[PDB]
Amino acid sequence: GSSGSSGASRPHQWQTDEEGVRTGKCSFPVKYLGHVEVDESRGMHICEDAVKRLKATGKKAVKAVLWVSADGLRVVDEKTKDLIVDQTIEKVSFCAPDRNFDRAFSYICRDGTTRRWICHCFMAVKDTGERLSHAVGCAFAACLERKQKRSGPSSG
Repeated sequence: GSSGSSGASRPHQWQTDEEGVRTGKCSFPVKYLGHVEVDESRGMHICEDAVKRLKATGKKAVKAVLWVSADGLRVVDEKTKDLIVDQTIEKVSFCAPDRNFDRAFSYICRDGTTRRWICHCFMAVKDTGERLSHAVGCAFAACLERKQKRSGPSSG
């Protein structure tokens, strides 16, 4: 009894990510662009500026599954399902969608090596940043929830 995993089709599209974030199965096929530096650390236009950055950095993406959890995220390596990166919702300061590419999602977070702010980007595989913005925004709301307060019952 640890957590385990198991991917499979689902009815919902976004809501499904709202559960996998609480239950433990909110992962989808995406690509890892990388992490870029920021200045403001907050700006829906920033995230975008990030992608572009990596788009000008002349690099490549990695084929991995982006996991989303209240604890944050987890860039698993489809290779052996290993762990490529481990991001925590905490650090994640902001996360905004995109509106230029086909599926380019990014989010700001406080670096955990130096002493600055870093932004991450992920090129969805067969999805759109929006959805990714939901999952990321799902965990956040969840994590936040614990801190924040909830009005009226909302089980589902």
